Amino acid sequence: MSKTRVIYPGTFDPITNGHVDLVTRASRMFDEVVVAIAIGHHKNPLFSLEERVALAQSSLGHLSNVEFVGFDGLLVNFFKEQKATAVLRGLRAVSDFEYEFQLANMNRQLDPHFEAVFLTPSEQYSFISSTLIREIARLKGDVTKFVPQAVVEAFERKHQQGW
Amino acid sequence: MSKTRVIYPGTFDPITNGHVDLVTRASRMFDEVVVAIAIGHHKNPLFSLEERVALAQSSLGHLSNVEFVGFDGLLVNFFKEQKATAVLRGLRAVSDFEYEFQLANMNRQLDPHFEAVFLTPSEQYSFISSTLIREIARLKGDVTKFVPQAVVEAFERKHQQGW
Amino acid sequence: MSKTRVIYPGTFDPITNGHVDLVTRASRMFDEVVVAIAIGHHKNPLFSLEERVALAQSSLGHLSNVEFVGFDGLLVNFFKEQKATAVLRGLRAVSDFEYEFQLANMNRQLDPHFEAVFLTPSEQYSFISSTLIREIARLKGDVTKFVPQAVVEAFERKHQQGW
Ligand SMILES: [Cl-]
Ligand SMILES: [Cl-]
Ligand SMILES: [Cl-]
Ligand SMILES: [Cl-]
Ligand SMILES: [Cl-]
Ligand SMILES: [Cl-]
Repeated sequence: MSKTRVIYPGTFDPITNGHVDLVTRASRMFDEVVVAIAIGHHKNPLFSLEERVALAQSSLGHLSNVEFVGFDGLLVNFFKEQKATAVLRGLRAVSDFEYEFQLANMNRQLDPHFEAVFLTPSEQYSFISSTLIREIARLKGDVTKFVPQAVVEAFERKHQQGW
Repeated sequence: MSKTRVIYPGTFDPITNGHVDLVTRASRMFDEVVVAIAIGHHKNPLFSLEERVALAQSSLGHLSNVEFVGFDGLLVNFFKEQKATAVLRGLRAVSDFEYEFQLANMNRQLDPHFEAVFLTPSEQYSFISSTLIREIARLKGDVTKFVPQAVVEAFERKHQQGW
Repeated sequence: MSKTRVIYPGTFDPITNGHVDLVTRASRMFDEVVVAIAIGHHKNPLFSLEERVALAQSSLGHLSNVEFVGFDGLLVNFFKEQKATAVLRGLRAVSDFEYEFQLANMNRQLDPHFEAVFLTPSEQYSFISSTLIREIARLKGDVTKFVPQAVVEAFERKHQQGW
């Protein structure tokens, strides 16, 4: 045995109902889940690290075995620092599957202890992505069905402060 | 019954022989076809709205049941304003199919009356895209086989005025 | 018969163990192989033409039937200038396959003598791409397993001179 610790890395820009489903599903199967929010220096997110962590803590903080940490650099160095059992990713489409397969094999070559496990989304979240949500919010669409209420309000406060 | 009205949205940057085939095929199956040319503010097309509408009217104006309108904003708001029966898209490749499936489901959640129908291109236009045509024209290739003659001339006049 | 001459075009930014495998495999099947390094004006490579040719000559110059040339413009014009039998490409993933199929058909329409042959990588290089190697090197990862030693050193000298 040992305590199991899975990292769920992502930009979470912002967190969606799909991410919440995956982290809830993962929190039942592993002892510790780490929502790892990739800072994105030369990468350019709409929401800051602080907004993204806060939105994630607001949707998932009710789960006792879930932590929230920002990271940058090589996912495999973060994996080693965190003493993780595995990385978790969701697979929504064929393009995700092919990229994820390539990355899992590259990461296994950089660190032979590396491991990646995948979840498939429930069909009610299969069409939701952060990118599409950003696009709908920008064009003044209602994203309430796809994201937690706190994210809806953050899109309004992003508007109010400019946008 | 009722009059049927399908929207064919696209950047049409520029219109190709493939788009002409799709709109001709659609004009036989529905009472009204709307060639909906997405303006592309924060999106950056090579040809202006005016050039794109004109090139489209020159290739398709001979069809009595086809209209040409520029739009911006949420495709579902345009769908509602236009009182459309459905959106039409072509599916050339697997990547188109997966994106289109995701968008149709997202749009159905924003508007339950939304509908998307798809056409597959004839094999003689299956390899043609606006993006590839732009690339060939930029590098001084002959695009005559892939686009109407008016688009060929517009590439020459884009050159002459700089390029 | 006739002497056979295949072009292997790419950005080779930088050359990887995967490219070396493909060119070695091709050099056994055709009389002449041309490693054709696309300059990339409005395209933006990390390594210059000179660095890329040099890195390629260092990994592949031991093969007597392999030449190294920079090119820009239309691949079909380069194909005609070089009097080539065919273009060679590797196919790593489904997305490569669909793009390559589209390009082969477009190029056949621009030049009916055009021809494209494809190789599948050995599984030990199936997960390696230039883009991923760039990402790992930027974040200070070790790329030694994926690229020739000369490329490793070039990443160090790219660092030292800034980065
Ligand atoms: Cl994203
Ligand atoms: Cl974006
Ligand atoms: Cl386009
Ligand atoms: Cl472009
Ligand atoms: Cl590249
Ligand atoms: Cl890059």
